[PDB]
Amino acid sequence: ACPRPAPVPKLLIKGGMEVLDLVTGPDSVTEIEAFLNPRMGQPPTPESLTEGGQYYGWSRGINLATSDTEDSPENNTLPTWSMAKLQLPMLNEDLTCDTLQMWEAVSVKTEVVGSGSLLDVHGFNKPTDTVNTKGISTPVEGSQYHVFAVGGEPLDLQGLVTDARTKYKEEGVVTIKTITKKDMVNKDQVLNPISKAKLDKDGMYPVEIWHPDPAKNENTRYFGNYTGGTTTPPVLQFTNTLTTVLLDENGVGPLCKGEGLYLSCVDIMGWRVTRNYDVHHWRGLPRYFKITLRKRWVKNPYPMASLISSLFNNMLPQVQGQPMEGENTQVEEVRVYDGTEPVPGDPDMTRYV
Amino acid sequence: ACPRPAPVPKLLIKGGMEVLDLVTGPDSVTEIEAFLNPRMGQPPTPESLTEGGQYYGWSRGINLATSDTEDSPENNTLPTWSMAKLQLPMLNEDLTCDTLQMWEAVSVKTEVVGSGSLLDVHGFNKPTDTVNTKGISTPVEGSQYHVFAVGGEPLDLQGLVTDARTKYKEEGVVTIKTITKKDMVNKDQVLNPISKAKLDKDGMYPVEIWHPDPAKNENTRYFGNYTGGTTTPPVLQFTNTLTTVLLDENGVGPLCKGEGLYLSCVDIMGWRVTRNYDVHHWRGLPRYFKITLRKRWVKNPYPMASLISSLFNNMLPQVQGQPMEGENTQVEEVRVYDGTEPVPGDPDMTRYV
Amino acid sequence: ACPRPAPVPKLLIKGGMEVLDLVTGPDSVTEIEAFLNPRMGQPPTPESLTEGGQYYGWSRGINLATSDTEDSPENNTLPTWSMAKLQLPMLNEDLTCDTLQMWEAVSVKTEVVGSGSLLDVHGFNKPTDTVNTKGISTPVEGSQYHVFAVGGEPLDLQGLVTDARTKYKEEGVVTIKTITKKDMVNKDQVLNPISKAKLDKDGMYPVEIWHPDPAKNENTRYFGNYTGGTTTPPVLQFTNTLTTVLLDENGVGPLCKGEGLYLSCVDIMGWRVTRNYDVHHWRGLPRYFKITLRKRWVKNPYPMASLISSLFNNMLPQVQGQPMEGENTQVEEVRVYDGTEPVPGDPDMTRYV
Amino acid sequence: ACPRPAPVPKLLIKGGMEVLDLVTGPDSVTEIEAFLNPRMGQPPTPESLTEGGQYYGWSRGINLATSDTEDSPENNTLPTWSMAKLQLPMLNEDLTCDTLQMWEAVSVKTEVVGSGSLLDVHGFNKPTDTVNTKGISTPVEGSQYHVFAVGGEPLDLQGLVTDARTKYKEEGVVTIKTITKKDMVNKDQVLNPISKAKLDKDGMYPVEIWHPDPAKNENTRYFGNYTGGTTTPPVLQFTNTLTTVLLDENGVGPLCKGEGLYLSCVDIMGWRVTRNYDVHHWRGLPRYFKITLRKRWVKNPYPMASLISSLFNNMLPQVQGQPMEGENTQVEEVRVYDGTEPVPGDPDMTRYV
Amino acid sequence: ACPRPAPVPKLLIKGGMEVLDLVTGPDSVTEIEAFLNPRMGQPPTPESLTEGGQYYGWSRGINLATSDTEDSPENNTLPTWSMAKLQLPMLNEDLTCDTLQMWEAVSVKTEVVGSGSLLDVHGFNKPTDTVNTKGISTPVEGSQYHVFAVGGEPLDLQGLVTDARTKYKEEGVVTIKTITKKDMVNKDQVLNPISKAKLDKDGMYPVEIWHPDPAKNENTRYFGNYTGGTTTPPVLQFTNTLTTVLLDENGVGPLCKGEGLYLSCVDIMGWRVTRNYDVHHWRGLPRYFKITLRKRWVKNPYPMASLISSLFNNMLPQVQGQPMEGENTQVEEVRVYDGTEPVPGDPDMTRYV
Repeated sequence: ACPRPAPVPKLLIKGGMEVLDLVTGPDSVTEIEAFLNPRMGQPPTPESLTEGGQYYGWSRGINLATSDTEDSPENNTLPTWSMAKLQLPMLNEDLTCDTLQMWEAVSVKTEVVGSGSLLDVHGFNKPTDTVNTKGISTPVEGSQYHVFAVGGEPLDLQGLVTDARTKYKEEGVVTIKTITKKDMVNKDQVLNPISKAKLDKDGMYPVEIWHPDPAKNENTRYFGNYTGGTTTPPVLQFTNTLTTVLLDENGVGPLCKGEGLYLSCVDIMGWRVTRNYDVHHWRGLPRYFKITLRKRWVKNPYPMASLISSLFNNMLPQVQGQPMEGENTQVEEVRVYDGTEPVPGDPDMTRYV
Repeated sequence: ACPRPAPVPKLLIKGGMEVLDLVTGPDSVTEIEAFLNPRMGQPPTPESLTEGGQYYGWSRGINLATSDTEDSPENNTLPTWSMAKLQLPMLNEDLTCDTLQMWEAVSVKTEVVGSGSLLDVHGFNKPTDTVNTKGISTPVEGSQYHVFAVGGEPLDLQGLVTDARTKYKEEGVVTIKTITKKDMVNKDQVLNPISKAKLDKDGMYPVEIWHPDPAKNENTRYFGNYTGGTTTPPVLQFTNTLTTVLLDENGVGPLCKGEGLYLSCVDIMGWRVTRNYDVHHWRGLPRYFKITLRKRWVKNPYPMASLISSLFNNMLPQVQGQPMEGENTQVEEVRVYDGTEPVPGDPDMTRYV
Repeated sequence: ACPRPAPVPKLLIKGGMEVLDLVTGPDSVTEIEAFLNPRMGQPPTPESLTEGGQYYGWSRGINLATSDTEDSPENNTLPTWSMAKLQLPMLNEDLTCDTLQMWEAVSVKTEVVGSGSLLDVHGFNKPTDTVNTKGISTPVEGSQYHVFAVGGEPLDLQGLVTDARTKYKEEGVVTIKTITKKDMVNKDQVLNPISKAKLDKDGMYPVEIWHPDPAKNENTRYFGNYTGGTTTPPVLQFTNTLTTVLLDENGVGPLCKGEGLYLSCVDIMGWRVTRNYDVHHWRGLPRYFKITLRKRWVKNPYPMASLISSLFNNMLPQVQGQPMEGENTQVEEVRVYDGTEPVPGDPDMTRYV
Repeated sequence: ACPRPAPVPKLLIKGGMEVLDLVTGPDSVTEIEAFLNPRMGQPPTPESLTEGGQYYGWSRGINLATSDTEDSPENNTLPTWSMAKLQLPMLNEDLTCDTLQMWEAVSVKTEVVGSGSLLDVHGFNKPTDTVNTKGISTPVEGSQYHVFAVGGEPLDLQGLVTDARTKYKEEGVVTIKTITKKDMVNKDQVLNPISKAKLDKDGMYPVEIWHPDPAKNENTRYFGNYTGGTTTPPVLQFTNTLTTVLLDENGVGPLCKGEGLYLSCVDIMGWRVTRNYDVHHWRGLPRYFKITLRKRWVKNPYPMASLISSLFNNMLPQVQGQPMEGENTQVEEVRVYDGTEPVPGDPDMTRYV
Repeated sequence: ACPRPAPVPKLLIKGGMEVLDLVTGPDSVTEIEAFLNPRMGQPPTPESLTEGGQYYGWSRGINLATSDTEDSPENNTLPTWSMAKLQLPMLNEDLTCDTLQMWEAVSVKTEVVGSGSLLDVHGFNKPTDTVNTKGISTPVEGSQYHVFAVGGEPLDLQGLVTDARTKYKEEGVVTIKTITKKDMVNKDQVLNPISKAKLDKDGMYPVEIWHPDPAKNENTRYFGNYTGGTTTPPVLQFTNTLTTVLLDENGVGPLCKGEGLYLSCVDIMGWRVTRNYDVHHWRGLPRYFKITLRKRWVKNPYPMASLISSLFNNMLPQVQGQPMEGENTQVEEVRVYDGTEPVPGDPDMTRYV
């Protein structure tokens, strides 16, 4: 006769990623909490706070062009994309009748951590009263750029730039020249459907060149917002409560291909103007992700018997041949016949213009 | 006994526009993804990045008037409308009993691509500390103007201007003088119901003269917003998820007349202040459209038998006659009798004032 | 067996106002599209663009006071209210048993036309770099004021002002002195319940004196917003889709008294700073209205037999008499007896304080 | 057979407050429209517009402190609260079985009247171009403070201040020293639960000292918003349509105690910078209230027989006695026994810490 | 036959915390109203308004760094977290069959008190016209930071900072060095999962170091928002009506562990620039909480019989042993067998990569 508490979801086990090595069942729900650190310029390797004052979390500087044509942005100056991949375990397969189980990111709680740290108004920055060098060491202000993305495959990026005459270093960074082995053209200033990439690496794709692709991303939900200016005050809101839903109009949400779950982010909060000159280090704050995923039965796309084709693709030679696909293709026409239609008149009659 | 995945819409075939040459059926749904590049000033033809530094994507300059009456805005300075037309295939006709099938833009996902590229703060622009020419090369700021429009027929535009004494070039651009062959009058500064146009051309209708017509556009859904100022920081938000619905209060949405689908856009993000003088090139970013359309049965409006009238309109001469329609019309009155009403008193009694 | 299209409202006839001369029925719905031009200062009569450069659409100037007491604002400087009245036809009357049919504004789509025209950044305005007189001719900025109102009777206005010592011209404009024949008092600086008016005229009621009356307007829905400042960037949004509903908590909406429908508006977008001095012409953009109205059966208020009273009011003389209504009224008390109540005690017992 | 109009609430009688002297019934609904004028500094008594230019509606000036300790804010400088009380009539009493009828503020439509009057940009204020004293006489800008409150009893206020060393005049204004007869302490700079008051007077409680009490107000719904700064452009929106609901989570809303209904407001719109020095008069606009109330049956709280206690409280002397309530109370303990509980163990066992 | 009023929740007793010593029942609801004062710099102990002018409620000053490496922020300069704990009474226990009753914060009404006090524009602050030292004593402006949190256990905090070379005092304040006994490293500039803390103390955790932990807080609902800049005008809104709900997706809300209820807050409203130099005291306003809680039956987690283990943990010695948990653990593997599975093949087959 004692009172019954209210039913809530039962927590089997908590811990680290090794917890996922437990075969739970078909109705289990996993909540993974991770975070991503801002990689904008200074790498995290020289750990000592004496090499430069430890700009980890900040950029190294900014040095304007010396003429119209001379632009060399010095990779440790460019804020870049942060990415991470959580490898989830394997699931069931039901090959006796085609189907397969795979993870499914159902929702996400994200939050930029460390807004209050910008209330550090001591320090050796440009003062608010420069005629006497007194007052307040101006806080972080300027252009802000907040993007995050949760997906089942790496973010597809598209290349846009300001003047395409910028000469980015050819090492330690990925630019449009690294992927399209030629130079950058004027069409890279607006939209070139050939300047595409993925977000495989981390800290190498600058955010001023590579933007999330609207056409491509299908297994990825990305949200973003940009706020320009020179003294635009930062604005942040954090909350323990409100959550984003990652489902789509069919009610699916990002299915984790392979088995990984890909998180991407960039959180640029403004600048910081030093004292001797007006050097303008960037600032970026980490982003906390909490992804709620479940297990969904899908249809196995690939005819795994095709591994014999792989066998037939291994023993058969690698052929050069003559171009039958692409630009100079030598295939005149291909027509597919399926049923029995009555004898037509003009056998090719379509859009009239 | 194996588990059944969840039903989703089945994807027949994907690819380019040639995919549309497949006779699908009455319940098929098409998703077309296109993009529009910003045409504001510099045309895309001189591809070399040496003619001027390749302002493709930017305007060429801005040169203020030399007196009150002297205004010659130099067509490669004026941002203009971008438009494109996707030609969809032909559909069924059911002329045995009047009706007809035609496409119907059901929804749209749009997104301005390339916001982060405005985080290029190196380069030879006006610095943030001009007394020493040091700091940051000021980013893009200023008046912004974001409009897009999805329709079944070209956007109808209306002409408004600042001072109507501006002398626009009479070549390569479409102004109020090109359409109303006379000059511009003072009523063109507020609203002239005769300064109307369509958006047939592309890159020729400047956005400072031709605004979307509120009275006319019936088969077109257009959304827009303007934000003035001189240093107004740009603001953009992009997202993979949220979508616009193009239906109206009857639940129809733009029916693609002819068979084309017309996309129009303009995305002005601000200015760019160079160093030698304060020349003020514009900036514009491309816009990605993804239109979801379906097939609707409508009523065939035109009595196609009227082609005989066309025959009767071809053999009969072209007559001059005396004005029977318009300004100097010579038709005194026209009355239409339909039924049998009782003998009235005063046979013309209407609004009393 | 052919497919049936979807039912939509049937369009009988379209055209101009003469279309309304067709006796439609009890379930017809009318959509009237009109526009209102901004009347702020310069009247539209001197059509030539040589009298001053044709400030139609703009104000003429602004000349600050010469001392604390000397204010003469020069009517062609003051932005004023725009109003228009569409005269709808007469409807049925059912006097055999008291009732009457009259129009009813059900909804409205409004839109300020001509936002992009403020992207005219050439021209002879104050430049953005005045130390060299170079850069951009500053665009329209400043205090903005957007009001519109759809009603069945003219807008009721209330008079407020800054210092009541301003001497407005006594011709061509309507001020608080024109309506309350005495001067302006200090109570006109906050709220005087006697400084009331209507919006009968057009272009004569300045918006800095006459504000929409909250107490009075019952058959009028007015919406407005003001945004002060000196360099506040303008902000506008236009859309083909979203519509306002003019119903009230009883579900009626403005019933067109008489038969007219009254539209009122004012759209002040900022200023324009010229070059020689800092003269500050205003700017205003036209507003497009599209009102959807229907026909409602109401109760005929007036006992039309009272026309005999009008007869009795015409033959009987015009009497001076002694004041029986108003300030010095000579009516001691009036009591109305209706039924049979029991003998009361103290026959006048009400709020005790 | 004639058509029936749609049912709406029937209007018995309209007019002034004397209308309320009509015994309507149990389902009648009253709509009272009033307004409140801004009382910020200059009182309304010297009506002539020659004493100072008639700052009615404005403050008189502002004179900064002469040292850290010397603050004397000169009552006609401080904006204060506006309040008014509408005395409603008496209602039924049903003392034969305890219950009582009283009014109940069900909803409210409020609106600040006179936004457009801030478009008075002539006049003798500080010009926008001070180096030549030309341009525009700067409009009203600055800190804004909009509060209103509808209740059944006067607003309860709480005292907060900036430096508690301010010496407010001891006449014509109500400060924390007037209510707590001692001086102001440092705890008055953050929150002192003893610096409480009501809003009985009008124009005497400055808004920089007395803020609406969150703990106390139970029969009062107050809404407010503050916007600081020095040149913050004002922003106002007025509308004929949208209304506030004054009910609470039980669906009651302010029951008018006694019989009065208390309206309170303050609407500070910014400053006004004069020319000779930078004197900074405030500006305030009136607020229009329209309260919709009804009649509710409640439970009569007081045992009106207690009037005999009042008799026993009148004939019995006024005793000094020894402190039995308060700070030095001499009541050791009070225990109330109600039923029959089993013999307990430790007879006082509560929160363990 | 007399009319029945509407049912509302019955108020048993009101007063202070001693009211909670009444054994109410299982369906009682408690509403506790408290407030938290801002602890930012100057402690409340030197009560006299002569030690410095009584900065209680403000910070003491701000003194910028003297070089890149020299930062000593002087604890009475740093705004810190405010926290309080309301100790609720004990509730029932039903140990005969495992379950237990405990409080549950169901909702909260919070409000920052004292916005209007920032309309104190006299006083000895930096004037608005410094070239003559005249005008208005500039009001509070700048970076603002509003956080509050209601929980059943103290807020878990995470350490982030600007340059980790800042030397905070090692007394009277809690920094990352006080909790991680070593120094601060570069990873403390972005995110170190080891720089965690709780909010046990009050006024000792500066808000520029300790931010609410997103990963940890489970029994705590925290809301916050930051707004940077140097002259960002403050913005506040207060209301008697609207309330926050503290439930979660299971409908539980913070269960008060132990028996306490923990409130935390920080409300930084900007700065204040004095006259002699540009010293920049902070400003903070108190926050009023009103928490509505109820009594919920939960499951008693701990096997209270484990007190014998405590006995066995008291008599058994304190062992040093060899590391079996942690970094250098000497436990090779642990496997748990539960049922009878068929003989497997490769007995360890998991995620393949």
